[PDB]
Amino acid sequence: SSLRDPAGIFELVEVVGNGTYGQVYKGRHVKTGQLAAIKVMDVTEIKLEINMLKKYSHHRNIATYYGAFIKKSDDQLWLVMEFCGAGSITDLVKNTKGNTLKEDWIAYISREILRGLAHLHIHHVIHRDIKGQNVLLTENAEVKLVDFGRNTFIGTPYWMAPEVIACDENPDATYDYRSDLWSCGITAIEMAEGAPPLCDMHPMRALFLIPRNPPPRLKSKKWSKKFFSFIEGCLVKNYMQRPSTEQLLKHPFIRDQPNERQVRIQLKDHIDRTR
Amino acid sequence: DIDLSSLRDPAGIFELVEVVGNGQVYKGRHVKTGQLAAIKVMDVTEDEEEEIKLEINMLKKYSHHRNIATYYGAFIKKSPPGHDDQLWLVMEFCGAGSITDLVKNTKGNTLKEDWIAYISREILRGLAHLHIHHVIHRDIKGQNVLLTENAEVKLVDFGVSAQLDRTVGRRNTFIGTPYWMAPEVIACDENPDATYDYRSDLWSCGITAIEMAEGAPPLCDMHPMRALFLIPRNPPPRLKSKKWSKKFFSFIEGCLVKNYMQRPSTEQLLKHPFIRDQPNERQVRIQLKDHIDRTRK
Ligand SMILES: Cc1c[nH]nc1[C@H]1CCCN(c2ccc3ncnc(N)c3n2)C1
Ligand SMILES: [Mg+2]
Repeated sequence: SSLRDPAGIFELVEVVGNGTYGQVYKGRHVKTGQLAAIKVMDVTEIKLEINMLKKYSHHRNIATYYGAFIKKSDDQLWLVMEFCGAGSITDLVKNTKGNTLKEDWIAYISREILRGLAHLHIHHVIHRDIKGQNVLLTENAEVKLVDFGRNTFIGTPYWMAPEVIACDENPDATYDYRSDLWSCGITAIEMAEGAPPLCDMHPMRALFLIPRNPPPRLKSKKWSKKFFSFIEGCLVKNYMQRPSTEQLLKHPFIRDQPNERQVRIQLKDHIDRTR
Repeated sequence: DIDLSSLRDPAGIFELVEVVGNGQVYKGRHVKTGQLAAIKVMDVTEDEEEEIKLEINMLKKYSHHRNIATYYGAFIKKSPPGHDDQLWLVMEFCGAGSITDLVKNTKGNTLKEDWIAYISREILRGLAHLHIHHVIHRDIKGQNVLLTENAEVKLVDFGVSAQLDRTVGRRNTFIGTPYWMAPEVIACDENPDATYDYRSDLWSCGITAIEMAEGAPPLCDMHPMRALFLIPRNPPPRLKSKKWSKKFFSFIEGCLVKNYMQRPSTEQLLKHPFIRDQPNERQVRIQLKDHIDRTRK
């Protein structure tokens, strides 16, 4: 009924990602040494928010909520969750030679993202910021989503779906659950190519082009037909005909992963070697 | 040793004085002269380092100016081969906070008209120096105009010709906050390519004047994406209040011409009566100095 001061419960250790997520810290549960991620927030209710981030983060593919705390003074609110210690999908691809992942790696991670999205969507929650930086790895190569569901800045636009970007015919630009699926496909091109489509454009020009351009495509024809088809489904231009999270889960590229165990094993090792 | 066309190691030239936690800005000093500095520290990859060099080549030259917080240069503090280096962007230290701090520390988040005219003129003077040397500031706003302990008004400059503090680092991909952006910098149905022109700073100057007058830029009640959509489409913004002088309405009107091709120059705006005609100048300077001194205690 009343949140406490964090002192003696959680402590901050260092900023993450040293300046990519903003006021987000690697922190530590004092009494156990267990690591936690901690968003620090100037504030002036919250019990309801947290309780809601509580209920929806109980899925193996979503970083689990821990709790909230208030540090007195403009007061501070600490939002605390499970720490994902092997970094982001974006990190991974950056630390891999050729900046590209094995197609079966991409198939595995994409499916875990979709399972996480499936969970939120059936609960009528939209993530709204799916991208490499928001998909995090553990040491066991578990895949978990963060940053789902002040606000004065606009972030990076490269993962945004067409319908999310206001323009003359779309002045009240939707967020629909299907917007997350577009973002998922962009993240898959990212894993494949090291960067999202339009990475070579100024952010503002990208924002202009996304609603106008045809669906992005993989640059290389080296990829399997299944991969190209998965990409096409995530990247249905008009969200109205875009497949649901459940349809993408049955897509052959996601559904048929014969070498799953070895893939996990490979990622795990790659993480060790890549650290 | 100040060297603007090069990318040096800072050791021996500039040092951090406060410990670095997190493009955060920390207090620092010139090693030889002990003059203070403000230092913006950004983690960078070795590829971004080569982008830097390039952009340094595009740096346009301009001298010191009393209405610009002097840019002292770019430096690289190396980290181990398995780690990102620190880009240091180094600037004159201004100790009395920003115009935004000034407003919010004011009773009622509003400045008196003669204050706005004074600060607006200093801003325009700083811009004129950049513009005459073919440089665009690109980020005029309350937060980026600073006060010295001596009530001097100076534009933030961490290398605005090269825009280095925007082009690299893991935020160079962010669109950013839209409220001070001129219509021509926002990609829209009728603006396929983003114009950046010197007159863009003048629109931002007009928005900053509203910020000083009202405590916040227009459309502050809007989510940033919505504001981004509305700026190119709405007629020019204006003051809510009818209390202000005809001169002030006219200054805002001059700044906020929607078509930049038809917007006045900096030199033209410096001759606008609201800027040109300032009978209480001396008194204003005295009032800012005192306000500053007060706030310090
Ligand atoms: C900590 C928090 C509380 N509410 N929302 C959050 C988000 C902020 C955005 C990034 N999100 C990250 C970023 C990097 C991370 N790195 C490691 N583990 C994490 N959980 C982690 N989370 C966490
Ligand atoms: Mg969970």
